Amino acid sequence: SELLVNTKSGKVMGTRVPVLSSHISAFLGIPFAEPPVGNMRFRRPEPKKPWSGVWNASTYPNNCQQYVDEQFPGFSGSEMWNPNREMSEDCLYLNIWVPSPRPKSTTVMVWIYGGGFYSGSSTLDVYNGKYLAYTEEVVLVSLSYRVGAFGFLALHGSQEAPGNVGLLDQRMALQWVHDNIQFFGGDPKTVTIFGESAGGASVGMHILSPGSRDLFRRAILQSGSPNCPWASVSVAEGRRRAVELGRNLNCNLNSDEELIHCLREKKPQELIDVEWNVLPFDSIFRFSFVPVIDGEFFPTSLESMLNSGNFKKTQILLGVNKDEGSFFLLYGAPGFSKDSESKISREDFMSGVKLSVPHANDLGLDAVTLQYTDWMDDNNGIKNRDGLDDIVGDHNVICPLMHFVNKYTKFGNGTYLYFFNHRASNLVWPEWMGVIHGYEIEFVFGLPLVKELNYTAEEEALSRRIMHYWATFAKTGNPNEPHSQESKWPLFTTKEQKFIDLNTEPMKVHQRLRVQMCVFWNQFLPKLLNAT
Amino acid sequence: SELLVNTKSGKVMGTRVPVLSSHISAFLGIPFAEPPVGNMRFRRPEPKKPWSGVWNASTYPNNCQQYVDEQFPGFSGSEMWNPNREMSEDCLYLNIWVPSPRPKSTTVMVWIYGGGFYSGSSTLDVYNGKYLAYTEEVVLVSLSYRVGAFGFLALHGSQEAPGNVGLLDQRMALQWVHDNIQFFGGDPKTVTIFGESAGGASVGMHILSPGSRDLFRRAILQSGSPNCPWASVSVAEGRRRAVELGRNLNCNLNSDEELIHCLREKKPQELIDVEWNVLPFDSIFRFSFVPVIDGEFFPTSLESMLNSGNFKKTQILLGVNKDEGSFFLLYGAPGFSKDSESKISREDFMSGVKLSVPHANDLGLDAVTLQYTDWMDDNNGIKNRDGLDDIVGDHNVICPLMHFVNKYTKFGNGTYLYFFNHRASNLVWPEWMGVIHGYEIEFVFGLPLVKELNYTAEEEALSRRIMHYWATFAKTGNPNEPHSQESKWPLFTTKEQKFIDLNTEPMKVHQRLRVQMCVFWNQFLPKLLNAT
Repeated sequence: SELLVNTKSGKVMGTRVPVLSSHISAFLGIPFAEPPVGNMRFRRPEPKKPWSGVWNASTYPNNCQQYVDEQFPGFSGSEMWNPNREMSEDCLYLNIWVPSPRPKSTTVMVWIYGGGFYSGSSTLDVYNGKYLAYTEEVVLVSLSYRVGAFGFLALHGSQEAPGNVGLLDQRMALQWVHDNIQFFGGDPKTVTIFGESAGGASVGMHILSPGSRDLFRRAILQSGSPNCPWASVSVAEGRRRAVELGRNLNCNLNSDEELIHCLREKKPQELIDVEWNVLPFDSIFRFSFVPVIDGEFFPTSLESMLNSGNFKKTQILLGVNKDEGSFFLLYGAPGFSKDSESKISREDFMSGVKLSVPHANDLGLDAVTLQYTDWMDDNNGIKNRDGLDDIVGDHNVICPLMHFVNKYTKFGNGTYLYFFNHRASNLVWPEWMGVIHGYEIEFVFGLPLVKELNYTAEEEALSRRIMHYWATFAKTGNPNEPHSQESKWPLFTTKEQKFIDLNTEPMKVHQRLRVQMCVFWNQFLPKLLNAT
Repeated sequence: SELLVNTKSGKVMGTRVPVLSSHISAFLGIPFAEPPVGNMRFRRPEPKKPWSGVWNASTYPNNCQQYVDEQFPGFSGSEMWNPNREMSEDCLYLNIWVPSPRPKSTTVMVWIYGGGFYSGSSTLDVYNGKYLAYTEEVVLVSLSYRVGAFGFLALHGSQEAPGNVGLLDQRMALQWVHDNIQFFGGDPKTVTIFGESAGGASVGMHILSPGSRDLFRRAILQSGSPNCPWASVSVAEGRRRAVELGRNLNCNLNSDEELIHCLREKKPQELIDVEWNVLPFDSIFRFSFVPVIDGEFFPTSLESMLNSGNFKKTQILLGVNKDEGSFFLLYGAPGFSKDSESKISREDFMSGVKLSVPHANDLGLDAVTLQYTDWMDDNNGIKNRDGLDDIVGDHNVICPLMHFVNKYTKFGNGTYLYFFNHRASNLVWPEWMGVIHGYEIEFVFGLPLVKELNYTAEEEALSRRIMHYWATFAKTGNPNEPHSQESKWPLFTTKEQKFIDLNTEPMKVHQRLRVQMCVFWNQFLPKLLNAT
């Protein structure tokens, strides 16, 4: 039977699903690691012991234990991201979408969801790989990993909570796709991993980490990269937050065993209730428990790794959204409202800069404000709002990614950069937000193709274009069709630095994506803060 | 006789001169102080003892002993500034241009020439007050003062070379215009002093100095102000350069008397031959001997004086030229040539920034370069040239003047700002220089009116407009005609900050003259250098 597959871990019974008035196979909820519950909390994942009989993989699995957003109850805008399944500490499962008929050895794509390393589920509606699998004819895999404290608590030096266990989770899933995707019709020697936000950062982290390099062929990073100021911390800070977390739940802090044991006896929702209290600064776009440069998963510092060419040299396709920042200002910077034009005053603009660059001294706060203020119109509410919006995006997503792409391209075998600047027609968020963080995803998974979702004809045209770029890239290492008559997406090169816009308009190539600011954030500000 | 005048210092015989096919009186070379020669060198000026008989004042006087430019022998472009008379240590004389018939009590205008405090003469062709005196019907006075070491050597604490004796010279001349201009038809209670470059800085200095305030009514400052980074030094630096100067001429440096005496025995051209060796840094737009904040001429620091409102509150009319910098890059920054488009490379651009901001550490040099580089076109020869050109002007003339005007206007009784952005049609310097430093002067003195000088009809129209603004301002404290139908030159106010362009086009009012950069140079860079 087409729905029965025999993996090295046991047999699995998938289910047939409808898509665009046709059908494909779907094996949902396949396990890849032993349940990380009980004494296994904070501990590295262990391979799932084989099983007898047929594993029923026809329904989604549970979602990892996480923080849930309730800033806008009912609002589909924010809930389409909350977990749609029962949260449980038993979350390590993966989902496979296979074409019909089953391929012999087709291309594989592994999606690592994002969420600031503190949330995220594979089961979300927006991450439904059937449209993509079907339209491009590729095996679509969707893995999950532990987030928040459960996956990133780090007491370096111990084996009870080494840290990065959440990244190991992802690696585990990739190991399984490597040892078994062949039985689903996929070619293990051609797996493309791709992610968004924290997922884009994770993808970049497997490219740097020696122990993950051999497990994939290409990569696609979206709106995120390993060297983002929010994507990692030092063992020292990781330790500081580990303790503080414990201090909030009143735990014995005499030794790590002392602490770790107390944390394992707590209910999942208790660590989550105090999780946000451990941040060092009043900030925006910063998360509690994240990956830590431990010396294991990451040999040395990330910067020196990028400078020494110590990383998987392959091809990569990456890009950013026009308005990455807006989403965080809404939730945290004073002055922004989901229901107003949110024009920001001088007072609020500056409180904004203080919240955005939390580690900068007073001299730096001035350097940032000077670089982002049109003194010929300093009290223009719309200008201060878009400027604040820009600071958040440039510092957190756009300028850190350009540093990566430029360092990478110097040792890589092909780079393709994009700039998604199209706001969907059916967005429910205000206009002042614009091309919001994460909304390029719906085009990658092709939700525009399903009529009932209400997308313009040109938008659906854009979705197919993008799916064909991603899919063609995953297969060939080049987003372009061999002998096509369509516009060629130029290659990014240290010299030229070309890139393209991605919207419903005639492809336009450009150069040096936001260099003016990328120099301020990657060269000057770092230097300024060091000398002062 | 109309040409014979009886001053309180003695009688003087002037001469009748032709102007625009008519005639006016001219009393050239009237003395106002005792010859500062011999043991009087470096010493404060002393009032000129009265004289019997008639002083012959029909020919120009001598020019102060100064450094002469020979970077372009023959070139009228640079020689129209060199001294046109016999240089002599006996230089303190003033020139008066009186209308005909002699007025009873008309308006007076005293011009203080510029020259970086190291050169300058009243006798230059460009400073011929007959055209102005005649066209506007005002008594035009032109004084002179000692420059270079001869007028600014400063060994604070001694009476042999207190410092600022050059500014005292100017004050002396103003005292004489105050005690005698009435006998030439001028009204002593309505004297406007106006200057250019170092003259604009001197004008501003009499506004701050308690001992000069009572000697004039209004002021006009052009392309220069008291708080310019080149217009003054501390007693400490003044002392350091005094000694070094002595060290270059091999003088006994055991005591001030030791030093001062050795310097008085040297020929004038010997101090001048080594004058430039005493600068602390390799620089551009910096001069050896200049005014020093001594605690006498200037009660306290200039910044605190401007902040406390400690200065003559009156009306002032000031402005800058579009391209103040170019003149100094030509002579000192590597890459510029009087005979080429002078496109500048990255290497030379940066050597440029190092020469322009001599006191900045490596962090500041980066801050300046980042603020002035279009990273989307960093190797554009014309862009780096105009950027370097801009840095020199903004830092030295334009941004320091805007700091003054903004601090002044807060306690003044009327401010009028202009922006001269018209390049004369008959200029002999290359185009890349543009609206060059000091060339707005020819319009103030009306050289466009004399046909044979080859100026366009519209240029002459501009000269008359400007002469009428300056003259009307000198008389009324407002550049505008009471009930005129012409375009009104708006008043500068802390709130609006309006200003006008001054060229052959329909008057256009603007706001916040170069605020983007004026904030970098007046607020951020100062602060940056302090913390680092």
